[PDB]
Amino acid sequence: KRYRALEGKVDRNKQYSIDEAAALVKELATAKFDETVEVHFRLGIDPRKSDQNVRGTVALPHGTGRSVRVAVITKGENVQAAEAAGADVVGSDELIERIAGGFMDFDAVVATPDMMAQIGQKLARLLGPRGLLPNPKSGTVGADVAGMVRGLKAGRIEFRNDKTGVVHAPIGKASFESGNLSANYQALISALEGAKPGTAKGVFLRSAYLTTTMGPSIPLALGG
RNA sequence: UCGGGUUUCUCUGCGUAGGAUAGGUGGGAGCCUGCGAAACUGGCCUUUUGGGGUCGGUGGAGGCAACGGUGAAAUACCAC
Repeated sequence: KRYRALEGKVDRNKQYSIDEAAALVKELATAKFDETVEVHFRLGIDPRKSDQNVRGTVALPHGTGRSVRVAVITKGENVQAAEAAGADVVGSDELIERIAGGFMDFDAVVATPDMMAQIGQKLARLLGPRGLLPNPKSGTVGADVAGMVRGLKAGRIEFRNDKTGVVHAPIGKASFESGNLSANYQALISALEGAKPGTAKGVFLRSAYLTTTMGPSIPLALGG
């Protein structure tokens, strides 16, 4: 079991907001190693339509407890600008062979301006149906693979949505403070309640709950 | 007896590849001795291709997820 001294401090009948929960959230965690805590939401608009699936990014403020993933595919004076910085598996068009021979655990498979045709003529029968490619309106097109890859650097990207009514983007790590468990939670209601395409319902924010490596749940209030 | 809601206790969920229904994000590798995992024979909830729970004879007690296998995402340990 080992449920006590962590569920006892918890009542699913009260509320712990933005400046009271983030200081009683690293608590609700006393398990083994490091212990991050989730932050739940509910896009329960009309979840069985293809015009209520969130297909947009999030950009965490500070630095998480990770690094950066951007599988660049460049050539020339674009090789010493993505290898001498902090990207991932950077080189030339050899990356086609590194993203077609069985290794697609990468993220933004970047490219060069004149060399989108390399990701478009060979890996359009492969990478085509991934939607993980550099578009001229998405995030990383042109010669902005240094400062808008700093949107894949200065922000753990990711983008997903489901079919029941549960949506919960995480904060990052509890390796911070209580003004940084709610300053990374100031990038969750600052990057997930911009999801109203064309049809909606009444009242989006219904409540809020929690999650760790041993729970439980003190309902996060919503307001000022 | 019919109406529905709430709340607790309970489970289905193979259009695709995956040995074997993966149901989601984080702590994604450890503790678990404090709340429904193997598949022989006249089974129901899913409907006589295989798959959790089986009434009874039959009676090796420690383990797995995984690297691999593999999809925009994987099959277990705590949970919304």
